[PDB]
Amino acid sequence: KEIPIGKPQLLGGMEIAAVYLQPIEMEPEGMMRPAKDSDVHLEADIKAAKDNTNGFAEGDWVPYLVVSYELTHLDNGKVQKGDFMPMVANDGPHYGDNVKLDGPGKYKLKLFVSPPSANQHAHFGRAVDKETGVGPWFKPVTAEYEFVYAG
Amino acid sequence: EIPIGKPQLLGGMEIAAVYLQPIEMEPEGMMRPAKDSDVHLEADIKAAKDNTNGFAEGDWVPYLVVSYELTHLDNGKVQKGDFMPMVANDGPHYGDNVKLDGPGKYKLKLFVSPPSANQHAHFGRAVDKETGVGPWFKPVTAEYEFVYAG
Repeated sequence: KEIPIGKPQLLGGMEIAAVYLQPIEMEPEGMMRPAKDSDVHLEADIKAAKDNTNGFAEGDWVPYLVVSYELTHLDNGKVQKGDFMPMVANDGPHYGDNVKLDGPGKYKLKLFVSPPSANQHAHFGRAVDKETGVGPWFKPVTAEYEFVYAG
Repeated sequence: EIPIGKPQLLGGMEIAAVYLQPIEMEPEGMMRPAKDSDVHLEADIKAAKDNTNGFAEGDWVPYLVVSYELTHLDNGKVQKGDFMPMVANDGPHYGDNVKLDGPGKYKLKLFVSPPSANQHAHFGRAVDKETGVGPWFKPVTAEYEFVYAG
């Protein structure tokens, strides 16, 4: 099943956790690396925290985020980069990416999370009047997750 | 806020419509200014029970393509537009600020389509045997009527 990595972190009014699991076969296939050419599926689980100031109830998935990453193989310095895509699976939506790793050893996953105002595939608005408005979007946050990959 | 017509069970979702006063939004240039509008029109789209696209009952369904056609039935004036996804203090919704055509009876058609699933896709579907979900719903149309007081 899924392997949690690092520790969940409270940032920008959300709880940001990371896991990996087997590569996930995707439709359309061209959205991301094919599962058959990958080692793992990396996943960010991002939910609203209590007293989120952007209109999301505690435990809600936060959609339209821009989630990017740097994955470093600490044993030799190799860095691979990309974006997590939003997607739905049978346990709900998440942000993830199929990746080919660099062999067993110690890895550092660094996530960069920006609010929906930064999405350049899909515009997303925020109410700002007194009656229906919410607080300003969080400024971009980063979170790190270190783990040992076995194969 | 004033409910429009009745919620409808379509495509594995509950699709309701409401209007309220015009809303100020950021980025403001992406929606009709509140001062130039009569109402904010809102589509409330939530997953129903036993949803086949991975959503729990009551979840907001994101990344949909939602458009509308409004007809002032008194005089036949037709108006078309798109909703944009946005968040307000009661959560996310699909909305648009609209200038109407005066008091009277209106017909609202909501066109709800799934996320793109081709080379333009944002939002993917898992399809393997451990994590996969069913196919996206076929596009649906929901019809409502209401009387606008002015």
